[PDB]
Amino acid sequence: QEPLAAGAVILRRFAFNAAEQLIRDINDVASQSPFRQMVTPGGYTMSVAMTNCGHLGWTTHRQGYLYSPIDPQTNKPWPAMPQSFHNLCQRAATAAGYPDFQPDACLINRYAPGAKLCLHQDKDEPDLRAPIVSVSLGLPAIFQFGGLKRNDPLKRLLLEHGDVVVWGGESRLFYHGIQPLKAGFHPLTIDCRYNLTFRQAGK
DNA sequence: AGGTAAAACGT
DNA sequence: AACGGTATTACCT
Ligand SMILES: O=C(O)CCC(=O)C(=O)O
Ligand SMILES: [Mn+2]
Repeated sequence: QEPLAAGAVILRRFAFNAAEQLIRDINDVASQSPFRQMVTPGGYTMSVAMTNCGHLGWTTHRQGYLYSPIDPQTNKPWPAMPQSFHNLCQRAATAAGYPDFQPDACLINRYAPGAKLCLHQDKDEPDLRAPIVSVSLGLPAIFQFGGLKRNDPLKRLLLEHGDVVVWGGESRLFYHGIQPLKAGFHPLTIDCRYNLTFRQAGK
């Protein structure tokens, strides 16, 4: 438990032991709602490929960003959140000082070499102020963690296989991002990084 | 009036 | 290549 910011911590290798089962369950989720690179409202295709599980999934569409109970590609609900995901999230949130966290949304991110996620905020969903639990699997990536304003100084932190990052409270709306993924090998993911992002998006 | 796109090129 | 412009507007509700 290292102190990243007010209300924020990195739990290094927290999910290392859980990783093989997490990846099996990523493959199961994606067999039903495949990874897809989403198109921004402005018309650009994201380099990260995404899917979701749980009741609500993050998605783009023409009018903005949305949490949706239906996968717009399959027109079916997102797959149920795997118990391995829910258990890991709960254990990490508790260790980070958020024992009451009840996620209903898990965004699954797949990074090929070169893929990035530019600095952004996970904005508040209506009447909600729950933390974010973020699990890294596979190849290492440089995570940017800033402040409430885009130009606030960035911390740059390598996130390796099994690292969990949790933010909330005062740091809930902090800008953050992932720098372009370096090519490499990992025994469990082969050639990519995955990330699991747990949120409470629904009342 | 308040929130949201940019979770996306130039120096 | 780290930093910051752009949304300094145009829409929605
Ligand atoms: O891949 C990561 O570590 C961060 C992902 C993220 O910020 C997101 O999906 O909102
Ligand atoms: Mn995010």
